[PDB]
Parts: sequence; structure tokens; C-alpha cells
Amino acid sequence: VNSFSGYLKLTDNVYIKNADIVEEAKKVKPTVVVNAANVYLKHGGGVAGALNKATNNAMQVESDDYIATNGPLKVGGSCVLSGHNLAKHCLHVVGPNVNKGEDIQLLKSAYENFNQHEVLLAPLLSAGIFGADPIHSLRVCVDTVRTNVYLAVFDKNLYDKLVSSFLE
Ligand SMILES: CC(C)[C@H](Nc1ncnc2[nH]c(C(=O)NC3CN(C)C3)cc12)c1ccc2c(c1)S(=O)(=O)CCC2
Repeated sequence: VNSFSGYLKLTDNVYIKNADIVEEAKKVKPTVVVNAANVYLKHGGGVAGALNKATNNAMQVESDDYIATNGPLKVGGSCVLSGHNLAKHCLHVVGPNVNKGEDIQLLKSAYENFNQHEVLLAPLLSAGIFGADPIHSLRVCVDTVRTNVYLAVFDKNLYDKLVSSFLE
């Protein structure tokens, strides 16, 4: 149904909210929820772990079956799989992990995958333990994505810092 509410409008197509992506998926019922995935689709912690746990492990079982036949994804790449009880589809997107030496330039490619979907619920790519500068990831999102993206950032201090820096 894509019933997003309580979001700050950053541009004509980019919205942001201090919220848990899992709780947003449950209320909004989006056509697409984006997962901050790794190349082998192992959803053990962070955003991936929260989405997988909200599907009672159905996402991980489906992901293991995909990996068995198709092998790993590439950094900057993506894969559409079922969204289970959280969405119609889950778009698993691999952003670069700069804390593991991955190229930050690939973050533009990661966001480009959002342009295949009219409207998406998404986390801020490569933030958290992936180590990218969150203000830079927001700028790559604004500059790259043309479709409607609703960003859920589950940290009030980070949300306030991003909004303040964007309004400069
Ligand atoms: C920046 C940070 C605040 C953000 N985290 C989140 N952003 C939006 N929704 C979220 N729900 C939960 C959660 O733990 N949800 C569970 C509580 N439980 C009730 C459900 C966390 C989270 C974030 C964004 C991107 C990435 C990461 C973290 S990561 O996982 O460290 C590496 C991958 C890239």
C-alpha cells in the first residue's frame, strides 16, 4: 500500500525519518524494502539481521537457496527476492564496506539499483559498521536516485545531524 507518514521531505523524491526500518515495513506495507546486504547474503547482524529476524528467518533460508545456485553478488550490485511478511519484494543491495577496505566509489553503483523501483523503503547505505561517512552516503543518495526513496535512520542523533547538514 506504500502508506508512508511522518517523513521530512529533503528533495522532490528523497524523504527521511528517525525510525526502525522493521517497524516502518510493518506499518507502511511497502512494495519494496531495501536490505543493506553483504555479497554472500549472510544476514547475521545490523539492518540485515533485524529484517531477517522480523521474517522469523524465512529471509535467510530463501537467501541460502539463492546463494547455492547463483553464487555471491558483487559490491555495488543487487538482487530482488521475496519481501516475505515485510514487503512484496526485498531488494538486497550491496554497498561498499570501507571498514574492510572496499571502494567508497561503488556507493554510487549501490544506490543506482533503487532506480529500477518507483518507490522504496530503505536504510542509509554503507553507514553503521560499514564505516562510510553518513553525510556523504545521503549526498550520493540525493544525487543518484530519481525514484521515490523513504529513508529510515534508527538513531535520533544521526538523524538530527544529517538533517542539519543537509539544510546548510
Ligand atoms: C546508521 C544506523 C543507525 C543504521 N541502523 C538502522 N537503520 C534503520 N533501521 C534500523 N533498525 C535496526 C534494528 O536493529 N532494528 C531492530 C530493533 N528491533 C526492535 C528491530 C537498525 C537500523 C544502519 C544503516 C546502514 C547500515 C547499518 C546500520 S549496519 O547494519 O551497521 C551495516 C549495513 C549498513
